[PDB]
Amino acid sequence: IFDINGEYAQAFTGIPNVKHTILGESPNVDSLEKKQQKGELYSEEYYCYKKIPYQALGFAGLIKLLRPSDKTQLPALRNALSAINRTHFKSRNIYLEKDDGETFLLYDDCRDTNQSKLAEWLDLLRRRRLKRTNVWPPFKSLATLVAEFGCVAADRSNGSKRDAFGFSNVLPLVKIIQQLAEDIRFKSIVNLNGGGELADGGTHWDKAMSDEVDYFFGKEKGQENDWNVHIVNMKNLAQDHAPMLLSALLEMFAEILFRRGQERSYPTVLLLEEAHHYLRDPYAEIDSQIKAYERLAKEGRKFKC
Amino acid sequence: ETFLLYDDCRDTNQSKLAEWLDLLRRRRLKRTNVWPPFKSLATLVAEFGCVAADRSNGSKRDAFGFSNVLPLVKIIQQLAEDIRFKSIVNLNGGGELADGGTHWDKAMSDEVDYFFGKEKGQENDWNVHIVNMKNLAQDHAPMLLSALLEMFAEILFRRGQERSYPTVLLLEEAHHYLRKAYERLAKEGRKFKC
Amino acid sequence: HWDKAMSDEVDYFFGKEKGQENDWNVHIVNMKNLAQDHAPMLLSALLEMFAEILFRRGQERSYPTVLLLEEAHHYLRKAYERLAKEGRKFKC
Amino acid sequence: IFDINGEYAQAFTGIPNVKHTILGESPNVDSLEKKQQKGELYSEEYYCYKKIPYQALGFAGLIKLLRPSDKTQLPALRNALSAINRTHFKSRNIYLEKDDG
Repeated sequence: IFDINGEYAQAFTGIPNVKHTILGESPNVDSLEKKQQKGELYSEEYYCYKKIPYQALGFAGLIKLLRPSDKTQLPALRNALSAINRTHFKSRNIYLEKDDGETFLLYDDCRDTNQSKLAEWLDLLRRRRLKRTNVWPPFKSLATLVAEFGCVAADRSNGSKRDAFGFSNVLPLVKIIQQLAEDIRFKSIVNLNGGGELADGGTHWDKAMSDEVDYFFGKEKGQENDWNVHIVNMKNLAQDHAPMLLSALLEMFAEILFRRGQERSYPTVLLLEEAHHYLRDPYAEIDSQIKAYERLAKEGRKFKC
Repeated sequence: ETFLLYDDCRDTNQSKLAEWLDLLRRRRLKRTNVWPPFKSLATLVAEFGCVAADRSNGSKRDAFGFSNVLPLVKIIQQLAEDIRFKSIVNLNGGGELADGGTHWDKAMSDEVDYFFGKEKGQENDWNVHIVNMKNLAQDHAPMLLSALLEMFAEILFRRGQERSYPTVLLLEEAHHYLRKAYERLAKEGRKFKC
Repeated sequence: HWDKAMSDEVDYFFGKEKGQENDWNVHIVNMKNLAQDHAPMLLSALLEMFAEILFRRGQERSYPTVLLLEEAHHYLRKAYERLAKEGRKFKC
Repeated sequence: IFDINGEYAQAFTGIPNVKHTILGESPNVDSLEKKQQKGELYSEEYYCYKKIPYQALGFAGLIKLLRPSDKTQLPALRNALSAINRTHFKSRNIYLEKDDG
């Protein structure tokens, strides 16, 4: 249930194998959660707490959320995507690390340290020949990687430099991000902490949305499904920001449903109160911009959804 | 000598581009025998949109050229990181391609002849060929239908009036894709005995 | 000082906070001596300012507001979609 | 109520907590300011005064009053707004003071 008013807890009283997670403004933080075991009838106040990590949104979801629409932000975004998983951040700044141990420091106090080696630094960074990591960088990290990548140019003399005109041009993005940080909506819903494992194999991007979302729609046949209910409650929610979250959820659902398969499918219930508000984007009236809903419906018709 | 292309804003070897592009424009150089990747379409468009002589008597990859195609390359690169993206077609190429200039001629004629029956003298091992097209979403089927109709109409016109064998087409749900030059076969079915 | 300024300003316009008690119940505004091409913009600005102030009133401390503005079509040409589509949701 | 015509004052005859506000330049500055409470009868003798400071225009309403395109003109305005902590004006001049050097 994609609960919007917060009333379905009463309806399913006494049915075993249920769980309901409530999201919103807790009156008091200091609380302890109690869990329920097999066989017992499900009652209220028995659940497991789960927040919204910004990691579990999808890389394309974050890219669309940022909506890069400037002169030199998309190549910077590609450089970040090719190099954001090979960085180390400790509470003050993001710094690189090669396989040999060499590190590069990114500064925010307006110092031009090592402005001539940036050519080799970015060459090796794009070539992806550095040391890996096991921590997901925070959302604040991308605010500086794009800015630093987008102001690199070479004149007749070798090397690169950072001019003040580039800083002024990228100033709107950093300033608007800082202003949005001084608000009450983004941080109250999305948790921009940053952190997570980086299990190797070359399929991390796919596996992250493949196996982690099994918490939503179950695993392959042969397991033991103790839970059969998953509800996210947003009884207080802004109608302006709901379409973005729901579109991201649908985009995530589209790819997992394709990988769901035939023999590994279960009956599914989708609740969409006032779906007409967020089914279509305001500027997506052309039939070439709908690859989520129709594909989702086709996959569901094929494989029991 | 070679020449490297850069998808990002690398500053390495971005000075002597105008001379290379000017020499390339006269199409007097040598050809190749390798199929390029699918994603390489946008870089040539960006180069065409950015290459010029700088105002201060120079040359540089100005931001005015990359921003022209930036919205397009946004969805081009976003589509390249999709799970369903490689469930239909492989985008590597680099196979065997014998010389003769039939890159489009053979891959049109032979394939199109196979789709809609071979000519006289060739044994046909199948009569009712069923294709499980459930893997391709309805977001691109009209394009394929129109392209196939336009392709096979041209060969039918030049295949001769005597060689028009009995042919019937089965295309379910006409209401999704039936709304000139891209549906010549479907409209002029009787003209080509299809 | 922004909190101090907003606390000073929101008072006496549409009431006081939950803790305080409002003495007045009817608030008449007199704007007879002002041109018709300069007052509507200020009225719309005040409307938007009070709309954005309402956000931190939440639901526990937000007392539902009553609005009576005469001949609003001058400046009503987000501004009206949001305030009227989520108004019942946030006690408007 | 925001009475452009200021005519509802006659329509609130018999309400204990009716308060009147006047906007516009005061014809006589020497007039004092009155504070009220609950229970007092409303009449023309009693009135209250209030004005909005220029800083109360906000960050969104004022920029949307002229509602210009937010592509190239906004950065200058945001720089002017941000450069309010480094700004001085005494009679007609602009001078910048940071420290002794």
